[PDB]
Amino acid sequence: HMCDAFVGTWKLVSSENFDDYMKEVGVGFATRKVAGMAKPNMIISVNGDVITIKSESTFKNTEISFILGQEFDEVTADDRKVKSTITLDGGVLVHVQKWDGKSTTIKRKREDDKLVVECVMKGVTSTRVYERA
Ligand SMILES: Cc1cc2c(cc1C(=O)O)C(C)(C)CCCC2
Repeated sequence: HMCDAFVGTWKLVSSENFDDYMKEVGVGFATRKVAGMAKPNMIISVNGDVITIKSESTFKNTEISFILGQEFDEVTADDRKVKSTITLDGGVLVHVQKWDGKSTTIKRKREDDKLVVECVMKGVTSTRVYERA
C-alpha cells in the first residue's frame, strides 16, 4: 500500500511557469513550444516494490519503472540522459535527476483531489496540477 493515493490515471488541468523551468533546464526553443502545449495524462501504478509512471501526450509518451531509493538511468522527454533516484519523503514522491553536473527535482504530492507536481531547477519552480481522469 505503498503509494496507494497516487495510483491511477491523472490529467493535467493547470500549469504555471513551465516555460521558465524548461529554460532553466536547458530545453531549446522548438521543444519548449511543443512541450509547453502538451496536456499529458500521467498514469501511476504499483506492482510489488516496482512503481511505474507513464506520461502520455501528443508531445511524447514516456515510461519509467523503479524501486524507491534505487538509482536508474532515464532518457527524459527533452532527450537528456540523466541519473534518477526517486524516494518517498513524508508522503511526497521526490524524483532527483542528475546530468552534466546539474540537478533538478520533481516532487509529486496529493492535495485534496489533486495530484500536484512541483518541478524545481535552481531558483525556478513550476507547478503542474492534475485531477483524476
Ligand atoms: C510534457 C512534458 C515535457 C517535458 C517534461 C515533462 C513533461 C510532463 O508534463 O510530464 C520534463 C519533466 C522532461 C521537463 C523538460 C521538458 C519536457
